[PDB]
Formats: sequence, structure tokens, C-alpha cells
Amino acid sequence: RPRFSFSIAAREGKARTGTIEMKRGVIRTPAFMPVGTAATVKALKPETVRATGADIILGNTYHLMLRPGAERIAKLGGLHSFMGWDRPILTDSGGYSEEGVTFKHMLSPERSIEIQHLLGSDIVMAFDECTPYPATPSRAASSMERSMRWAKRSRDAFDSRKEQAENAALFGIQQGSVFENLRQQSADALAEIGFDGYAVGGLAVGQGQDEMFRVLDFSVPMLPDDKPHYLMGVGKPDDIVGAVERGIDMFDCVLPTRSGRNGQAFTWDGPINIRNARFSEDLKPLDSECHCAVCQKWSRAYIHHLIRAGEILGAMLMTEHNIAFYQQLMQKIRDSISEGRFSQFAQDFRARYFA
Amino acid sequence: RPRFSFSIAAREGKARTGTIEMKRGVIRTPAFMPVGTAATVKALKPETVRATGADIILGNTYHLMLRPGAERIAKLGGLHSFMGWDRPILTDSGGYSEEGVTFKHMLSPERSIEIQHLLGSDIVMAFDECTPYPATPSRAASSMERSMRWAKRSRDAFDSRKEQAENAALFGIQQGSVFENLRQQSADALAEIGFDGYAVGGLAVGQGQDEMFRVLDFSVPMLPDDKPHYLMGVGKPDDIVGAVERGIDMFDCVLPTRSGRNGQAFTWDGPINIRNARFSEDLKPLDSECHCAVCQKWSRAYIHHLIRAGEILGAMLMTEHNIAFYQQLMQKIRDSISEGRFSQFAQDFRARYFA
Ligand SMILES: Nc1nc2[nH]cnc2c(=O)[nH]1
Ligand SMILES: Nc1nc2[nH]cnc2c(=O)[nH]1
Ligand SMILES: [Zn+2]
Ligand SMILES: [Zn+2]
Repeated sequence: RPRFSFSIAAREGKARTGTIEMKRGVIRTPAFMPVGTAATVKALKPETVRATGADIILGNTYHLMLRPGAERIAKLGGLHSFMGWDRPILTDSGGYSEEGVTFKHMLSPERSIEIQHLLGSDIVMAFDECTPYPATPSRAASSMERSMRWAKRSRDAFDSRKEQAENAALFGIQQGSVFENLRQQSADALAEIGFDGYAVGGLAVGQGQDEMFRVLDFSVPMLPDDKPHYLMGVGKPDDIVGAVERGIDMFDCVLPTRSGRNGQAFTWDGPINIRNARFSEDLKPLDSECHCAVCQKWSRAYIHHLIRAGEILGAMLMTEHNIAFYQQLMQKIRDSISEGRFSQFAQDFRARYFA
Repeated sequence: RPRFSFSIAAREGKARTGTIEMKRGVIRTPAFMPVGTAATVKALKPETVRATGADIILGNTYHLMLRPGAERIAKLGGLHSFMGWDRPILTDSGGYSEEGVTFKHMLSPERSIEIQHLLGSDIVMAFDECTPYPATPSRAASSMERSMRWAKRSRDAFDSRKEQAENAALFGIQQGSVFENLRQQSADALAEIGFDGYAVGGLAVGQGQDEMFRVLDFSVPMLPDDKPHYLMGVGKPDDIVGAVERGIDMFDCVLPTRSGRNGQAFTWDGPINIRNARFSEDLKPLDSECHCAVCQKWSRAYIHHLIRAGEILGAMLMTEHNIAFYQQLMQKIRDSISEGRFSQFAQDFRARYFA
């Protein structure tokens, strides 16, 4: 199988659908990656993550390097073996002095790539220094500047590890805050280095949806058309639909998992908090149309009771439903783009979801 | 199918193995009932409970009557439907004035049986007033005395509800503390009323194993030989082996579940706390011989990490392993009795387990 083969099967406006072929399997795009914080996707066995339709999951470099440690995970066979997920895994770089960052532990592009190496990540993220939003132009470009030099440093460390280069992929991360000119300069630096894919960094904090989207309107066309576009740490179902509309191919977010445990469930008619007393005797499944295991078996009232009682089965069922919903959302986006009816889909989606 | 048909397939000394046939399925005896506190067996889907080998689970009257309430559960279709377990369910009576108990809510034999009725329990427990250990003879028999009058009251309320009597079973509960004479008098009162099965109450608090066992040595032969014998709230794997040796057929306990979440795992070479740093790099499954899903897939080191990190997947895996172990223990006891080699089994078991 290939190391990293991105093919675009269909397009509609700025949106694309297609595949990323890797040694450990294929990734259908647009793709949602469940976040497996601490070598587990909160409350789900990997078999269940797969059942919901996920093709790839995300692991965090910072978290695992501290616990149980990178070299330990390496000695026990690598992250795939350790947690029981044999499909691709993308690791963030740990990022979210010119030499790197010291913390109360040391991180730099070189250490970051060797740690992700030790973890056995399939998709590696370049080490970066996130540009806190907001702002200042000659500040954001300073921050952006180091990032770009760090991307070069990550590229070189990765390529030196030929085991890594032959079997894994390296993604660069675009910074610039909300400055069109800082974003552009980052786009050029990154494409000048050359990466397997390009991420849009810095948009996952503060910025309402309108700001985020306006920044995507000019950022994403700056990226090489022929490589995957990954929007880091986004988002809500309507954020995803809007970002795909602006050319994004990959997503991660803690939303479905975290807000699941908190009692929030995502539905086609919008999110609901299952703790609300209105669900006390509701026999309907969480969502009238979800094909998930949970909605085939349990009612809102049962899940209402488990969550209010702080029962772990509750968190389990809510998280499985929410990841299933996100995956179902990605499948509908994929199908509608391939079929050339994604703009209709986005419209219909918003009407209902916001209704 | 029958309402309640107990058959004894084989015996060895005081021990028996056989079946209890009920409308919703068959119960293999000696039987371990996972405790499904709050309409869930902590951290497990019912399908997983079934996978481990459980034939019946236990629900608590006191807990569910307060949340989400008995009449509500009745309106939503009954406990089986509500929680997604279609096999038998035994409900405790809520027990653990002459008219009943008031609490900061009202409970009496009549209310207890109607609540278990509303829940749709398969096996109903008579309402009792547990004889706190220790003791005083003319006190324990006072407490025992009310219990016996309450058992009569439970018998009558149950039989008046003909929907209940035609489809469910009623168990009486033997009290007496550690007094051989109070136990005997309770045995006679109960058998004079007549129940489908007989429980040994009051032995699940304080009493070390030796005391518990000496009390079983004279209590259990007092019970009708031809009905099931249920030891309430027991216990550790070695407690179960010892009680079966003294004629017990049914068990419940929070041990496998609760101590699972706390990081304790049961093995054939004894319990272990997976949090211990000695498991940090242990690639072995939790138990070298367990046939459970968990031990087929994950290592001690992975589960070590999840539990120390407070990850829900950890509690899930540990609870599934522990319930699987208990069920595997019951199967080995059943097979060895049928095969007439249970005393050898008990011996071999103790050597290893305590080794
Ligand atoms: N490494 C990294 N991770 C993120 N997660 C969300 N935003 C970012 C970012 O800009 N960089
Ligand atoms: N109802 C009841 N439940 C118990 N659980 C443990 N012991 C007892 C008992 O004596 N009565
Ligand atoms: Zn669902
Ligand atoms: Zn096991």
C-alpha cells in the first residue's frame, strides 16, 4: 500500500471529496478524526470508534509524552499496539526560544518529530508556536515567522528518520492569525518547504463562526490545491459544513466526546441536553434518523437517567451516539459532494439544524 | 416457558448444580448476578454483561424507586425495556414500625412488592428489616420476628397481584444474625409460608470469612433442600467457592464492578491492583487464562495507564474483565460439580488464588 496517496474523486465549488491512501488504511475525505486524548477516545473501545465510521483518530504529543511517556510507548510496541487501533493515527505536535519551548520538560521541532516517531504516528504535525488570537500584525508575523522556521526544522528531522519518511506523512501548519498577509506568507513558506498536507492553525479559539469563515475564505485557496487541507480543532457540525464549503478536507475536535459526557447530544434538528427534564419520559432514540447502535437500542429517557445519575454507561452511550452523528455527517457531506448536491445539502442542513 | 422451575442436575457433598427455568430465560446454578445499580451494570452495555456469561442481573428497589421512580419506569414499559435487558432480573426489596419504615419516603412489605411489581421484576424479594451484626439474642429475634411477619405480608401482597404470581417468583429471606436458634426459627417460619427460593440475609457486613462460613454450616441445611439458596451480598471469589461448598446456589455482589473501577482486577493467582507501577510495562493480559474480550485485546500496561489517567475506557475494561472472571468462576464451579470434582477444584482454586 502507499505511504500517502491523496486523490480527489469529485468537487463542487470549493469543496472536494476523495481519499487518502496510507499503509494502515484508507481515509475518506472530508474526514472527521475523533480525538483520542491519552491513548483512548474517551469512553469508547477502538472497535466502537471504527463502527461509527472513523478511518483515522488523533493522538496528542504533549499528553502522551508526559504519560506514559514516548520511549515507554515505543518499548511496548508503539501507539497502535498499545491502544488497539491498527488504522492511521495523526499526532499533534505538542505545540498547542528559537530552539523550542521549555515547560514546567523540553519541546522543539526536533524532539517533537522524534517523539511522534517513537509513538509511530502515521501523520506527523510540524512543531509550531500558535499565534494567540488577537493579534498585532508585527507580532503575529513574529510568531508566524518562528513557526515557519520551525516547519523547516520539522521537515528536516522527519526526513532524516528514513523509517519515518518511508512510512509516515508530514503536515505543515499555516499561521497568521486573521491577517490575510501573514496567512499568505505562511502559505508560500510552507509550500516552499513542501509537505504531504497543510493545516490551518490558530482558528480554534475565540473567533466566532463568521470571523473563522472569513479567514477561511482567503486562507484555504492559498494552500496547494492538490494536497489535503486540515482545519485544526474545529468543530460544531455547522462549522464543519461551512469549512468544507471553503475547501477543508480534514477535521478534529473534542466537541463530540467532551460535550457528550456533559450530556449534550448532536441531532439533525440541532443539539439537545439530554439532562433536560423534558426527556424524562421520552421513548424516542436520541435522533430519529441516526443509524447508530445507541439509537437502535436506547431511548432518550434511559440515557437521561444514566447521565443525571452520573453513570458511566451514560457517557459511553452519549459519546458513541455523538461520534456516530459526526461520522454520519461526514458521509452525507462526502456523498453529496460526489453527487454534486452539496450546496443543497448545506442549505437543507442549516435550515433543520437551526430550526 | 415455566414461571419458575428449579432442577438440580448434580450434587457433590453440600454443593448442587442445575437450572432455574423462568419465562425470560434459564439461570444456570450456581449463579452470579452482576448488580445493576441504577438500572445499569456499572460501565457495561447489557450485551456485554450477557457476553461475559451472566444469566440474570440484580436491580435495587430502593435506588430505582427514588430515581427515576417506579411508576415512571412502569409507564415507560418496565425495567427490562427501560434498560435493554430482556433476561431475568431479581430486585432486592429496599430493606437493606410494624407497618414498615419511613425515611428521609415510605416502605413496607406491601409497597415493596407493588414497586417490584411496577418494575416488572422476575424474582421478587420479601421485604425485611436486616438484623445488624452484632447482635443480642433477644434483640436479633425481635428484628428477625418482624422480618418473618413481613415475609408473610410480602407473600400475600404478591399473591394478590395475579399478574405477578403467574409470571414472577417470590423469595423469602432468612435472618437471625449468627444465632443458630434464631436462624432455625426463621427457616421454619419461612418454609411454613412457602417461597420459590430462600435467601441467607444478614451475612454481608463485618463478619470475617470464618464466621460467615460457620454460620452457613448450620444455616443452609435448615432451608428446604429443593429450593434455591441465595447468599445476599457475597462476595470475593473465595467466599463464593466456600459458600457453594456449603450449599449456596445464587450470589450477588458489587465487588467485581466497584473494585474494578478502583483498579482491582481478579485473577486465578489472586487479585491485583492494576495501578501498581509494576504493571507499567506488563504486556500480558490481565489474566493469563481468562477467555474475556479484554484479555484477548489489551495488556495490563494499557489498562494500567487508562486507570491512572482516570479514563472511562479503563473502568469499562476492568469491569468487563472482572465480571467475566466471576462468570468464568461460576462455570468452573458448575462443571466441576456436575463432574464430581468440585472438592478438588476448591482445593486447587485456593492454593493458586492464595499463593
Ligand atoms: N499544533 C497546533 N495545534 C492546534 N490546535 C488548534 N490549533 C492549533 C495550532 O495552531 N497548532
Ligand atoms: N434485603 C436484604 N438485602 C441484603 N443485602 C445484604 N444483606 C441483606 C438482607 O439481609 N436483606
Ligand atoms: Zn444515534
Ligand atoms: Zn479477562
